[PDB]
Amino acid sequence: LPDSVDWREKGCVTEVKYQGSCGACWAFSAVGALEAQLKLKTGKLVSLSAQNLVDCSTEKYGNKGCNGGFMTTAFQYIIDNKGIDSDASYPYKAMDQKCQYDSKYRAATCSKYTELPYGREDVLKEAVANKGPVSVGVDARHPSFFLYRSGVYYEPSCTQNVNHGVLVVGYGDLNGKEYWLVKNSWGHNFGEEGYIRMARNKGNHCGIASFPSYPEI
Ligand SMILES: OCCOc1ccccc1-c1ccc(F)c(F)c1F
Repeated sequence: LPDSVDWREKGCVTEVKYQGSCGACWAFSAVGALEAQLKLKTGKLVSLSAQNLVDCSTEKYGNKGCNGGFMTTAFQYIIDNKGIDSDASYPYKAMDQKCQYDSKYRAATCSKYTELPYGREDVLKEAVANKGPVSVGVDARHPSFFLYRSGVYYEPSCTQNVNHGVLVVGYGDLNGKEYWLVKNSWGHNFGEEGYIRMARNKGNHCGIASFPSYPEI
């Protein structure tokens, strides 16, 4: 595998989004993963509607809108629904709304998704290299997370109990520290223009490889 990957370089990552006071990280993680696949398949980079997932991938999928959800079940909704609308057509409001999905605004489909084996950072590396960005959960509870600015994030108090959905868009090494390149959804003010480099091959640090998944068109 390549020693480093950055899907931003391949034009497969949309602008960082801002979830506000709505726990829609899972929806941003899911659409991020699918956006990459849509670029790979069609050559067009298009932001997909996190709001569509918040409003429409609801109780049947075990999701709770602004109070949390699962990336995998979001993928299944997109499969079941035979599409997801673009962000432009179905914009993000940081609140729970009625389902307003319309196929005339469909910007992507999903045929399947894959869940990677628990805690296997080597398998995650392979997927990020060979498949695309991968949806993951991380333990983002610790005060240091919110205050991250640079370098490679390592928090001794981190656990594998994940609480925040994010997107792995790459990996590498910076000054001798291996990292996962993670796109967050707290706007470009967070971290490095909305990204955080998180420790890689350090014992499934912060649970980053606990629950990875990626969709396919
Ligand atoms: O904005 C993200 C907050 O997410 C919440 C909120 C409430 C209950 C659960 C979760 C939650 C936990 C883990 C994870 F990987 C998720 F993607 C995820 F949504």
